[PDB]
Amino acid sequence: MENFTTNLNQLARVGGIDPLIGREKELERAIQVLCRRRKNNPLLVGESGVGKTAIAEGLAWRIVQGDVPEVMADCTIYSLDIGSLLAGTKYRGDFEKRFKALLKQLEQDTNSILFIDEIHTIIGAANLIKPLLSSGKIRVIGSTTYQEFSNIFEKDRALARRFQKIDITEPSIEETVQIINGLKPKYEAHHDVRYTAKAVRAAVELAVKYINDRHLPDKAIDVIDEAGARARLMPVSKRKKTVNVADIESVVARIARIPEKSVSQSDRDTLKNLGDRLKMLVFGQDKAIEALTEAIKMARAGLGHEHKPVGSFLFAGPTGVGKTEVTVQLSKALGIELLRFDMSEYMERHTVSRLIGAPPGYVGFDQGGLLTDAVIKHPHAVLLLDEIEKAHPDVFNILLQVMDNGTLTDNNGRKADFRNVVLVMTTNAGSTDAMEEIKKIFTPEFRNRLDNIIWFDHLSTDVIHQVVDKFIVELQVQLDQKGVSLEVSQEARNWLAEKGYDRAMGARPMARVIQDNLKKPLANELLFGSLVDGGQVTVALDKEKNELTYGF
Amino acid sequence: MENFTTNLNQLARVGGIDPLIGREKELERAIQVLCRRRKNNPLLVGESGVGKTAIAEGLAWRIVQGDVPEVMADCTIYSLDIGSLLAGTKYRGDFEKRFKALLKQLEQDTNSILFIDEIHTIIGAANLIKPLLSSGKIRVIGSTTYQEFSNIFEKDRALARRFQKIDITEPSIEETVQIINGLKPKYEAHHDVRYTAKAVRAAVELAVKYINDRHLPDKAIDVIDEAGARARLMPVSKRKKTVNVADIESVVARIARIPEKSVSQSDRDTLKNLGDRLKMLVFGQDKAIEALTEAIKMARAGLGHEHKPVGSFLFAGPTGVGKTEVTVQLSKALGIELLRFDMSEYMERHTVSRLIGAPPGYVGFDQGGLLTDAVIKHPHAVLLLDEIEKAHPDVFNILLQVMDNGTLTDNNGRKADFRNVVLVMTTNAGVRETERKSIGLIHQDNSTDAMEEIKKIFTPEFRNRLDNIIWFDHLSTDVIHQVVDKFIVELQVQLDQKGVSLEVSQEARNWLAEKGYDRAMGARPMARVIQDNLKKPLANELLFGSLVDGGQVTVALDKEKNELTYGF
Ligand SMILES: Nc1ncnc2c1ncn2[C@@H]1O[C@H](COP(=O)(O)OP(=O)(O)O)[C@@H](O)[C@H]1O
Ligand SMILES: Nc1ncnc2c1ncn2[C@@H]1O[C@H](COP(=O)(O)OP(=O)(O)O)[C@@H](O)[C@H]1O
Ligand SMILES: Nc1ncnc2c1ncn2[C@@H]1O[C@H](COP(=O)(O)OP(=O)(O)O)[C@@H](O)[C@H]1O
Repeated sequence: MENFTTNLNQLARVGGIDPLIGREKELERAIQVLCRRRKNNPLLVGESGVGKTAIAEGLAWRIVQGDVPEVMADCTIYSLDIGSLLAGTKYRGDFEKRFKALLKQLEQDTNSILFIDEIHTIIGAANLIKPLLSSGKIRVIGSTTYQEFSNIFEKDRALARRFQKIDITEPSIEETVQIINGLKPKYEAHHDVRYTAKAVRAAVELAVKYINDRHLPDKAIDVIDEAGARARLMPVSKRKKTVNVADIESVVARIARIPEKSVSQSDRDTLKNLGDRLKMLVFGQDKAIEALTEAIKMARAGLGHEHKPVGSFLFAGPTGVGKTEVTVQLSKALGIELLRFDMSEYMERHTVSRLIGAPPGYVGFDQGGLLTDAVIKHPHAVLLLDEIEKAHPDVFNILLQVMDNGTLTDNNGRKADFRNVVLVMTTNAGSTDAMEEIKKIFTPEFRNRLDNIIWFDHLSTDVIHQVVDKFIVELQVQLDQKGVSLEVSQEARNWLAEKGYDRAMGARPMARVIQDNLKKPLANELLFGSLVDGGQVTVALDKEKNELTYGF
Repeated sequence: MENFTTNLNQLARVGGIDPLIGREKELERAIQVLCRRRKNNPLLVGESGVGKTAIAEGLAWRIVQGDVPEVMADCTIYSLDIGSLLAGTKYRGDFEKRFKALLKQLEQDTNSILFIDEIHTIIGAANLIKPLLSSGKIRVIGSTTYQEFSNIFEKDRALARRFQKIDITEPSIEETVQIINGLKPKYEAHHDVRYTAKAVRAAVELAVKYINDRHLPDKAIDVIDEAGARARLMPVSKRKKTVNVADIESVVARIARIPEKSVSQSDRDTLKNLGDRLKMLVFGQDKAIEALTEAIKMARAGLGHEHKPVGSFLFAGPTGVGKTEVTVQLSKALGIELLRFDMSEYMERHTVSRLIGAPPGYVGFDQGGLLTDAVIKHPHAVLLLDEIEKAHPDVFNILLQVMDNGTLTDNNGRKADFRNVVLVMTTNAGVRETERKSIGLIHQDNSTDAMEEIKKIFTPEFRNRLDNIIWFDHLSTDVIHQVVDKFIVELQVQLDQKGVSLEVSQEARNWLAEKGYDRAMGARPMARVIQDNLKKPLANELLFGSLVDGGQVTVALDKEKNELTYGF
């Protein structure tokens, strides 16, 4: 095996192997398994990036250090390269020849162990070692995921009985702190930096909160190494080597595809003026913004509940008052995604399965869910549900279980975390009369689970003028990107506000009115070339025409 | 030896390497990745020829200029030229002994970084770089594309725990112009010609609508090279060093073989008169054509949302009135391709997955979905989705997502550009309700408005995003007469090619037109009725001795409303 495997004893004795911390229980289990006469083959069951490989390295380290029982001494752990072993054969006899050469070079040392990292690729071959590792001469250290184990193992019972499953789980928060503490000095030596304990704990907690593609002990080490690299690059500004919590938050936002610094302390600057910058983007219903921002700050302060969503908000009031506008601006401010669903399509009995997914064996199972799928895709978004009072009661039971426990289960068994989303529900139901109306239509078991009910009052005529001026200034800045100025007379604004607004529809027709009255005429003048770079658009209302006139 | 490992730092010092234009944040990412103690091997994923070698050359140059932290300020970089070590052996043992020799040589050359061009092809002598992975003390920068990345790296833990993908996107228009200007003086020296900044500007602005082979910073330079070569070679006695935008469009017409006058010399002229251009080829539906042209013009004006698609229109009304022909002539007028899909085949979600390119449902998910690859091939084309009311509601979800954001990502790390695509769907829903016979003694009882059935079929979430909803009316008697006359002249061409002349009375044309027109299918049964009423008796005569090689047949009607055949 001179060219097929790596002598891990020769490697832990020189360097590169890092000390394994907090795995005394699993190491003892692997040792106890290795002391058996027959079937002394440990199998490490875990997931990607949990430190399965670190177990074998720590075992080789304790071997070369002598921190093992004397029965376990003198053993040599070999890590084979499957690239050299399996690939490049291309014929019916070469792979078995390589395999038998490896087995013979293992036979000369009856106390040596072979460790095959990720042993699910060589198996599906496997019938060549089942009689060798059954009870005869060879002990093998296996490392697989739970999925690869439950898929390839447990089917070949002859191989399931020839291996000892060692349940490697991901370490807890404090164990991650201890592991990264033990691993700190090496990165400090490489990057010539220093990590504060506050930065360490913050990095672990932020990796848990935002980075959900890997598991704890590896993504945490990755974020510290990345912070160390960033602080080693910072001498382009000739800064100090200390790595604080700010660098950790920056690198976290860099990695989790999250807006920069939108995680811990710039959030203080945003929540300082959250209600204000909302009231500059939404007009009217300002007490609604006040209560909503109050609840948002209440949740962000760390005083909320972990087994409930960030907030369960009901937006009661007539349409066109900006509930969706409040929601989308809340999403844009906090740098979180937006999830939008309309319960108009889930009012039927059979439609409920579209959210979580059909049970196995039925149509649309491999489609998975839509709610749980989006939530797993974007765990920090704000959930928007239009017309909740239309949803079929099964959707209401789903939402009840969500608001009560803050987690959902995909039809593939995955866990959808809702503790980081803001559950926002809007209705077009709508004061005390609106409250009594809400008591009717909504079951008390649902209302009792709500965080806060937010009422949206009717839009006032000055507010309609303000929103039409908002449309006008948006069109103005859009034209300024083109380079054409625009004038709109006051009576034109009043006519647009009165014509595009309905008490029963709110400001919804305002987009259509703005478009068909302003963009069309101006688009003709601009594209056909009558109005060019340097013109100024005028808007005049004639009561004898009720139309808008213009010029160059 | 040095014939296998090339230090490009010397190339940067001797002026052989120019500084890189832009993409400095990719340099910073690569540097901080090379700074790591573990997983310190950068990987460049992206399109082929977008400046990955250029990124590495600019990074090595910056190290020469010392634009890096003090840890890698003195480090040297090496480029791997596999061909030199590979060729000249033709012996597996010699191949492997050369591999060992180069491994020992680079290990002696420690404290250096080796750049592997197209590492995806080196990994798949796969046992040549595995010594570098097992050693780990050597940093390596590679280059790969999304296809090869998804094929090799995402399934291998030994590679994932070493490499980090650097998503290199194609630069903006102005960044491409900056790169063109940076590479311009040496080519002006080589090609002995002079191009303006407006010349290369119109060059890239034309390439973006001619590019169907490779992205921006891999083709505009080739356009410039072709322009220089032609301007130096096209005239024998003249040497037109002045290379203007007319020269660029001449090269575009010379290479793409589309007439420069139809695409490059017409920027807005056909757009300003698009409506009459369509009305000239489609008989009738003038109101629908006018509405469509006004909508697409309002879109082209640019006073809207740049992310949204060019146009999203639902063509309602009975089929067989030319809505597909309207779309065909719209595609031909804009000079853009026609990407069409008959939504009758996507009534099942396991086919919607194939439409998008979801991993399950279809083999070959490395190539992505149909719609995404199609819009990638032509980011300027028109989209036709017939019978849109048949598609699965997930197609409606995707259409809502596109009409909301104007971009569709793929499960292979690619994006779809819709901001230059116009989407057109056709349906005939509700038109079946215009022929619903009432119960009363009169039972006309309606000129049905299919709008209610339309809003019933398409959820308000979807149709709320329509840029317009175009309604197509019934074809007029003159329109039906023109279309039956077109069928007639087609039959006449066929018969004269056979050698038989044909004549038809105008009354017979009116009869065929008024008989073959169905308010449910428009003029589609016209081909069939023309066939059954004309081609059958003429074929009977053509085979049974009345006419064999030549002859002439006239057509007329009786008082019984029957076709009358007149033989030789
Ligand atoms: N208890 C620990 N002590 C020291 N390092 C650890 C510990 N647990 C995990 N690590 C580190 O986290 C990383 C885990 O990588 P690894 O488990 O080998 O990947 P995979 O499980 O996918 O094969 C390693 O860098 C490892 O050193
Ligand atoms: N309070 C408001 N302030 C500013 N604009 C508003 C407001 N309410 C409605 N609008 C305008 O109406 C359009 C969207 O209305 P929407 O939020 O969908 O109504 P609703 O949430 O009640 O269904 C937008 O053009 C928005 O600008
Ligand atoms: N105004 C017209 N000008 C020319 N041909 C027409 C016209 N109206 C109908 N036709 C003929 O009837 C056909 C109707 O096609 P269409 O309604 O688009 O169905 P499809 O979905 O298969 O494209 C046209 O292809 C054309 O041959």
